[PDB]
Amino acid sequence: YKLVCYYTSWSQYREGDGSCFPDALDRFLCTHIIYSFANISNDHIDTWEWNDVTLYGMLNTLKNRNPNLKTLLSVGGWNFGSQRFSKIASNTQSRRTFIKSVPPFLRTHGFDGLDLAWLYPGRRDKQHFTTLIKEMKAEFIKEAQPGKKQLLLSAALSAGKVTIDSSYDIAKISQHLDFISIMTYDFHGAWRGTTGHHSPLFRGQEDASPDRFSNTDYAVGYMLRLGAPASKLVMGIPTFGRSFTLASSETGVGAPISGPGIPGRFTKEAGTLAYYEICDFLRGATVHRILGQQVPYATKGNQWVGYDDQESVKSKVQYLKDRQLAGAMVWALDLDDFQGSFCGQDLRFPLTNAIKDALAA
Amino acid sequence: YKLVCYYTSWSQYREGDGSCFPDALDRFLCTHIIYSFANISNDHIDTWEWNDVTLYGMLNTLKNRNPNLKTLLSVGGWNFGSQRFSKIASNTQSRRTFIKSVPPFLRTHGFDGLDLAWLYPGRRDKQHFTTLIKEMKAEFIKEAQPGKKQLLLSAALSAGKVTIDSSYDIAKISQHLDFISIMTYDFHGAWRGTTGHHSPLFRGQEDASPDRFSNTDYAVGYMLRLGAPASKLVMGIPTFGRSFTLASSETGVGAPISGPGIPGRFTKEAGTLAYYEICDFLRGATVHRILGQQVPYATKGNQWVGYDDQESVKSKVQYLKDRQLAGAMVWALDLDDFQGSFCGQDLRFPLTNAIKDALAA
Amino acid sequence: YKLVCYYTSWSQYREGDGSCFPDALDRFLCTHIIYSFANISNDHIDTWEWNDVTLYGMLNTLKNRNPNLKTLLSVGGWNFGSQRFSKIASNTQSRRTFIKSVPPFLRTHGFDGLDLAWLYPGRRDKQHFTTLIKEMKAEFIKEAQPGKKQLLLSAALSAGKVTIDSSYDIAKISQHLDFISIMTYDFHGAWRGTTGHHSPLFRGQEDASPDRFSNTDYAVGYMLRLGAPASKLVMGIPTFGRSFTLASSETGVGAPISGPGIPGRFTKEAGTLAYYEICDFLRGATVHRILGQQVPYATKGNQWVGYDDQESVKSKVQYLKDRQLAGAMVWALDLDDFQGSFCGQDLRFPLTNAIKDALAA
Amino acid sequence: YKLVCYYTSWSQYREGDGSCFPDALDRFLCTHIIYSFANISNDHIDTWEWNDVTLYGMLNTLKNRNPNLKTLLSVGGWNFGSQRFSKIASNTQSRRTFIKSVPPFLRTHGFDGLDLAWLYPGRRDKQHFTTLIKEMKAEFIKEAQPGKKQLLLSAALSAGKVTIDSSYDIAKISQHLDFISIMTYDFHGAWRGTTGHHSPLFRGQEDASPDRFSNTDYAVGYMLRLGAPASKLVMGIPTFGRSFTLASSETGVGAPISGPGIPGRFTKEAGTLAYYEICDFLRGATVHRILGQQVPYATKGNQWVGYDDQESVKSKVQYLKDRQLAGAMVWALDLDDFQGSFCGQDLRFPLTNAIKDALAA
Ligand SMILES: CC(=O)N[C@@H]1[C@@H](O)[C@@H](O)[C@@H](CO)O[C@H]1O
Ligand SMILES: CC(=O)N[C@@H]1[C@@H](O)[C@@H](O)[C@@H](CO)O[C@H]1O
Ligand SMILES: CC(=O)N[C@@H]1[C@@H](O)[C@@H](O)[C@@H](CO)O[C@H]1O
Ligand SMILES: CC(=O)N[C@@H]1[C@@H](O)[C@@H](O)[C@@H](CO)O[C@H]1O
Repeated sequence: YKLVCYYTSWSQYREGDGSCFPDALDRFLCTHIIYSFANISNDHIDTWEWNDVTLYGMLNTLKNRNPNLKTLLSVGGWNFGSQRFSKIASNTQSRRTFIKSVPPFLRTHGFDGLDLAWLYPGRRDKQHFTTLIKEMKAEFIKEAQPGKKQLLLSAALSAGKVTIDSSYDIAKISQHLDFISIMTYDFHGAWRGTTGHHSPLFRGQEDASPDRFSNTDYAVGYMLRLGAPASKLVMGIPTFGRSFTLASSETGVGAPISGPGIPGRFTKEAGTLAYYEICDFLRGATVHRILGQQVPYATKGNQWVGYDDQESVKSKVQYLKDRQLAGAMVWALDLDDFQGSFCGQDLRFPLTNAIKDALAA
Repeated sequence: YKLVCYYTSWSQYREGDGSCFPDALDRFLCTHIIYSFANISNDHIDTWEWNDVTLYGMLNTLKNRNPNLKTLLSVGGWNFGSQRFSKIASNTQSRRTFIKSVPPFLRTHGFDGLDLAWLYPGRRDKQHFTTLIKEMKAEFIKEAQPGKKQLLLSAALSAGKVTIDSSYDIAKISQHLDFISIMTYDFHGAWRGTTGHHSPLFRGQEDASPDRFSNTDYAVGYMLRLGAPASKLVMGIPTFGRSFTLASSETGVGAPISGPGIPGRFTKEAGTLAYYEICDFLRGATVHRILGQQVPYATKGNQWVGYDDQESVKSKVQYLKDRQLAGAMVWALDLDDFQGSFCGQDLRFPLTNAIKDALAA
Repeated sequence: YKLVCYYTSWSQYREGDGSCFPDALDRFLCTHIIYSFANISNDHIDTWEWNDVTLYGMLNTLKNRNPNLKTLLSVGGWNFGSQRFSKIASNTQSRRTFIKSVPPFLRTHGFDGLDLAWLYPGRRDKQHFTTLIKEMKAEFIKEAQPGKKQLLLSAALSAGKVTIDSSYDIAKISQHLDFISIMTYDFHGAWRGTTGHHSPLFRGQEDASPDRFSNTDYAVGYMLRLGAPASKLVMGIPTFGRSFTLASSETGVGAPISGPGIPGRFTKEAGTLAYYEICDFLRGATVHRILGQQVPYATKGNQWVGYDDQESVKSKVQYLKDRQLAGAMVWALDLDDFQGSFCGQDLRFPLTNAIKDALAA
Repeated sequence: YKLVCYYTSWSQYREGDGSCFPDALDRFLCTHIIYSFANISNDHIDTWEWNDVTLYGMLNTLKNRNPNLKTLLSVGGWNFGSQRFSKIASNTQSRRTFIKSVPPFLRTHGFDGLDLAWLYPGRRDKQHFTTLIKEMKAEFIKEAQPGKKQLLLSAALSAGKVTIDSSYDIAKISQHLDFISIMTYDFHGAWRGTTGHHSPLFRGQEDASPDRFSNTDYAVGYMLRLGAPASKLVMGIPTFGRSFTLASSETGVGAPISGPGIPGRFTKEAGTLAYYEICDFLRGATVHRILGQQVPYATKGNQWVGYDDQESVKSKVQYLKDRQLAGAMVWALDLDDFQGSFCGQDLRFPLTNAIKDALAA
C-alpha cells in the first residue's frame, strides 16, 4: 500500500510549537512525501517560498536513512490561480516550456516526481488538462529513456462530483499518471446554514444530507466507475477538521450555524483546526460518532468541529483495503500532532501512524 | 421506550427445543406482547389454532406479576388471504360486524388491544384501510366510554417504499393508531440472483446495491416524512436471518446464488433461520461485518446468511433513540434464543435482552 | 585506492572495431570514470558532441548494477583552447556564470562531479586558476550543504616541470581539489629528433637524457614536495604509445628519427598508437626493456614505439603504492584493448585490469 | 669481452665449506684471474701469505689446460696502508727499485701481468700515481724487447667521485693501462642511519638517496667523460652483499638501522655476506626488486641485505655492452658459490656463469 503524505511549505511560519519544517517528519512513516507548492513563473517551474531550496534539502535528507522513501514536488495549489494555470496549459509554447523545465528542476533538487495540483481545471480546460498530463508523462519517459529511474507523475484531483464531471477525463488521464490522490475531504454536503462533517465515509442518514455525493464512498466508486484503476487510486484522509459556530442549543448533525468556527491559535484560519488543536479543544468537549457516516464530531459551547481520529481513520483504511485501492493520502503531516505533545499519549503523528498500522494489518 | 414483541402461534409445533408457548416468555422483557394471528370468520374476529384460548390465558397470566405489561392480538397475517381481507374491509356491513365483534372478544380473552396486520392492502385499498382504522378507533372510544381502560390500536406496516406509496395514507392513519410497527426486515434489496442482507441499517456502499430504499434508515425517514409522528413509530428488528445457497466460491455481498438456503432443523423454511439455529451455524463459519450497513453475515460451505446479533441490534437501537422513535419491535420472541441453551451464554432471549438493555442506557 | 579512467567522446567515430561507446565499458573496472570533454558556451557548461546527452546516459547506466561507481565530466581539453579558458576564468562575471552553471548541469545529466582540464593555464593564469578552483569548490559545498552527496572536484594537471612551475600554485589548489590526476606521460624527454620513451618511470641512464625532469618519478616527487598530499594524488598511466619514424639502422633509445610514427589504422594520428594497435604491431617486432626506465619499446622496420604493457603498469602501480598515492589514472579506456580481440587473450581491458589487479594485491 | 675475476688469498682461512683455494676455481670461467694481494717489502715486490708460492702454483696450474686464461697479481689492498704506498711511490729510488723488481718476480711465479690496487692515492699522490703507472708500463715494454710476451698492466680504481677527483688523472693513466677495473660497489649512498643498496645500477627514486653519484651508471659515465676509453673500462660487479640490522618494523629502502648486519657464519664480518651465505638467508626471506636500481634486497626479521643475483648481474652486463665497455670485473670468486652446494641448483659459480653467459649472448 502507498502512503502519500503532504507537507505544506507555509506551515513553517506558524507560531511556536505550530511551526513545522521537514526535519520534524518521520522518514519511515510514509512511502511518499509531497512538498507543496511550487510556482510557475515565466512558464518555468520555480520555487514559492524564499527558503524552498533549504526545505527541499531537509525533505530529501530523510531519504538517506530510508532508501524506499519517494519525494514529489506538487505544483499549483489554491493560491496559484486556476486562471493562471489555464493560460499556461492552454497555450502551446507555454506548455512546452513548462513541461521541458520540469525534469531538470526535479533532478537538480532531489525529487523523484511531480504532483499536478491544479485546483481546479474548469469546463473549458478538460482537454488541456488531459493534454498537459499526457505530454508531461511523455517528457518524463524521454528524459529517462537512457537507463534512469523514471520520474513519477501524480495528480491531486477533486472528490466533488461537479468538478469531476466538468474538468476531468478520468479514463484518459489515468493511463498516464502513476497515481491519483482523490481529495475525499472538504465536502460541502450539509444543508446551507447547518453543521455537517466534511469527510464522511458513507452518506449515512438518507434525509440528513441534500445529496448522496458528498462522501468518501460515493467519490471512490464514481472514480472507479469512470475508469481509474483501483491500483492507481489513493484515498485522501484529512488530519484537520472543519468547524462551525452554532446558533442554538442544538449540537447534532444538521444543527443551525451562524458561520465558521473560531480560528485555532496556531493555524489561524476560520473554519479549520489542525488535529493538534482539536486535541486541545477536546478537553471539556463532548465527542459523538455520527452513526452512519463512521466519523466523529466534537462540540463545546458554541463551537462544533467535524474531524477524524484513530477509530475513524481505521474504518477508512478498511474501506480502501476492501476496494483494493493503492493506499491512503494524508492531508497534511503538518496538521497531525507532529510534536506528539498535544494528544496526551507521547506519540508523534498519531493519525498518520494510525493509518500506517491499519495498512499493515 | 415501548418494546413491542411478536409471539407466533404456529411456533408451538416445532420439534424438541423449537416448540414455544406463551409460558416460556419472560414477563419483564417487553412492554407489549402481540399474539399473531387471529382469523376473521363470517365477519367476526375468531381464533386460528385449535388451542388458541389456552395460549391466550398462558399469555394473559404473565400480567399477574407485571401490571405494566400490555398484550395485543394481531389479526391478519400472510396466510389470511389479502383478497379475503380486502373483501371484508370494502363491504359496509362486513366492516361493521367485524369492528363491532372486536372489543367484547378482546376484553373476554384478556387482551389490552388489537394489531392490524393486513399484508398487504393493495392498490384500491388505500382508503378502505384508512376508514377501517378510523372506524375501529371510533368503536374503541365508544366501548370504553363508561370509565374502562381504552383498548390500544396498532398496525404492522411494510417498510417497502413501493408498498407504502401504493397502500398507506400515513398522514391520516397515524392520527388514529397508537403505534405503528414498521417491518424493517425482509427487504429485497440485493442485485437479482445474488447475496444481500435483508435488514441493513444504512444503505452502505453506494455502488453495491441497486437502490437507496432497501434499508431501515430509508424506511424510517420515509415514514417520518409522510406524516407518521416519531412518538408513534416503532422500529422492527429481526431475530431471524435470510439465507442463500451460493453458486460459486464468491462469498461476498452480491455473490451469485442459486436459490434460498437449506432449511433449519427447527424452523424448516428455506431462506430462513432462527437466531438459535444461526448460533449452531456460526461454529465453523466466517462472520463478516458489512461495513456501511452495520450488520453481519456469515458464510460456511455453500450457505450464506445475513442476520442480526447483539452488536447489530444495539446500533439499531442507538439509531431509533437518536431519531426519538417510540421504541423497538421484535420479530419474533419465538425466534430469539428463548431456551437460552443454543448461544452458549445460558441466557434467555439474547437478542431481545440486548435491545432492552440498550433502550434503557 | 582510486582507479580513475578517462573515456573520450571522439573515440566513438573510429572505424570498425576502433569505435568505442560507453556501453562497451566494464562497470566494475574503475572506481571513477571521467567523460571528456564538455564545452563552455556563453559562459555556461555545455555539451560538445551532438549525441553527448545520449552518451552521458549510457555512461551513467553503468552505475545501475554497481552503485559505488562514480562519474565525473571533464571540461576543457586540447581543442578547447587555453586562451578561451583564460577569458572565462579571468573575467569575474564569466567565472561566476560558469561556476553557477555546473552543479545543475551535473545533477541534470547524472554526474557525481567535475574534472578540470585546462590545458594549460599560462604564467599569466596561475592566480585565476587558483581562484577558479577555490570558488568552484565553494559552490559545491553550498549546493550540498543540506544533506546531499557533495559533488567531487578534480583536476588533470601537467607532469612537465616547466608547466607546473608556470601555471600551478600546488599548495593552495591541493586543499580544495578532491584529487589531482598527474599526466605522467607524453614527456618530451628525448634528445631533439631522437627516439625516447614518453612515459619512463625513472630517468634511467644519467648521460642519455636531456634533463632529469621528464619521468614519472620526478614529477610525482616534485608535486609531493610542492604540497600535494599523497592521499589526493592520482598518477597517470598511458594505455597508448608514442611512435617515431627511424632515420637509420639505429633502433635504441636516442636513435635518430625523421618525424613522428606512421598513423595507426584506427586512431589515425601520427606519433600515437593505441595499445590494441600496438598488439598488432608487436607481431614480428623486437621488444626491449629500457634498463633504468622500467618500460618497453618495440621496433619493426623504420618504426619505433614507446609504450606500456602489463609488466610496466604493474611496476608503476608498485611505485605509486610505495609512495602511498591515492591511486592510478588511466588515459584512456578507449585506447586499451576494450574489445579484447586484439591482444590474443580474449580479455577486455588488458592494461586496466592489470592495473586493477596490482592495486588490489 | 674480458671477464676479470678476483681471488682473495685470505679466503683459505674460512671454516669448512667457506675455505677456498685456487684449485677450487673453474679454469674456463674467466679470461683473466687476479690474485690479491701482494706486498712491497724493502721496496721489492714480495709475497703476503706464508703459502703464497704454492697458491700461485695452484692458480697457475689452471693455465695448463686453458692457453687463453691470463693471470695477474695485485699489489696493494686495504691492509697494505695508503700511508706506506705513498712513500714507496713518491721517492725516486724506492719507485725505481719496485718497478724493476716487478717483471722478474712475475715471470718467476707464472703471472701474465700486474694489477695496481692502491686503495687509495690521496690528493697528494695523484701525480705520483700517474708517474708510477707510466714508468711501470715503460719497464714492461722494455723487458719484452727480446721478443717475449709483454706483461699486462691494469689498475683497480674507486667508483666514488670524490676519490676520483682527488686521486686520479684518468686521461693520462688511461693511455698507459691495458685495462681499468672500476669498483662499482661498496657505495656509501644511503641517508645516514638507513638501509641502502651498495651496488645500484642506476640512481632510482630521485628523492630516496642523498646523492646522484653513488651508483654504477654515474661512475661509468663519469670515467668515460674524464677520458677513459670504453675499450679499456671493465665494470665491477659484486658477488657479495651488504647487510644492516633494522631498528623498526620498516623494511623498505631507507628504513632505520641500528648497526651493520649480523656476521655470516663463514665470512664473520659484520655488514657483509657472501652469495653462498645469502642463498641460505633467502630461505624464509622476502625478496624485493628495487625499481630504480635494477637490484634486489632481502629482509627477514631484523636483518636486511642488498645483494646481486642472476637477474641483476645480467642487467649489469646489458648495461656494459650497450656502453661498449671492455667487459666485467668480479669481486670475487670466493664469495660466489664456488662449492655449488648452497644455492640449490648444484651449479658452481652461479653469479659468475651468469655474467659469462650474458657476455656471450
Ligand atoms: C512570486 C510568486 O510566487 N508568484 C508570481 C506572482 O507574484 C506574479 O507576479 C506572477 C507574474 O504575474 O508570477 C508568479 O509566480
Ligand atoms: C385457516 C382458517 O382458520 N380458515 C377458516 C376456514 O374456515 C376457511 O374455510 C374459511 C372459509 O371461507 O374461513 C377461515 O377463517
Ligand atoms: C564544439 C562546440 O560546441 N564549440 C562551440 C563552437 O561550436 C563555436 O560556436 C564557439 C563560438 O565561439 O563556441 C563553442 O563552444
Ligand atoms: C710480511 C708481510 O706480509 N708484511 C709486511 C709487514 O708486516 C711489515 O713488516 C712491512 C714492513 O714493516 O712489510 C710488509 O710487507
